[PDB]
Amino acid sequence: NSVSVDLPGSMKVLVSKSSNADGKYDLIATVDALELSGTSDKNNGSGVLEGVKADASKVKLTISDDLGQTTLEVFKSDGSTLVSKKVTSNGSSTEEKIIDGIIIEKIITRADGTRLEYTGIKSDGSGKAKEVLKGYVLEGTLTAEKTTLVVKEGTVTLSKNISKSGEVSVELNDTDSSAATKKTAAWNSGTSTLTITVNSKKTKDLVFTSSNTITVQQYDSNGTSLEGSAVEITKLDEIKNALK
Repeated sequence: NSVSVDLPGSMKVLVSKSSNADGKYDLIATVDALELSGTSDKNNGSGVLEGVKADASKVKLTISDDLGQTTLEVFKSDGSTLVSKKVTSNGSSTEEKIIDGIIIEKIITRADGTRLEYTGIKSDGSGKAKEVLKGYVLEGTLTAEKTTLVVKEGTVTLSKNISKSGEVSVELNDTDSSAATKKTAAWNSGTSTLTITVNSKKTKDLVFTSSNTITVQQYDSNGTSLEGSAVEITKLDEIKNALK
């Protein structure tokens, strides 16, 4: 009869073992409590499935040709307009809530479980942003150009910027009135490293890892060379300490 096929988003689709007279395969999936069905001209679990919720909302599940991606959509009762969209591929999900054809929320859950949460989003792409890391969260804002997450400590502001393409840059600004103590920093995109300087001496490297972690390493008292080994930040307080 049918074949079960694993899907991204922790789902399953049942596909018929052979095709109908039109060459097409049956699809059935259950999503939470909802039974969806469609047909596909591929044999491998890919295609479209649709369903209806008790509140009349239309639901569509689209499985990409290689099963590398699923898109789970909910529409108004007529199917005309999006209400919710969830795309899962390769460990991660992006979930969007829509009102009036404007995305008012977007939660990206990464494969490591860290999340970027965008809320209260407006027509211009502005809203609040939160990155939820293992151990701590970073708060900030969203514009159309970038996400900016901020950590403040004393007169120092650390900003972690995430481009629309998903790329991370970081900067530090300090309003300190002295110069024995004022922090400045430079970003290396090469190595994803912010090197912090005080009184013409490097004091620390803050590495923003591909694993969505932050490490901190100190320099020698010359501020010429790194010492010890880098230490993974596991709490906001430790980012703050790096900025002291």
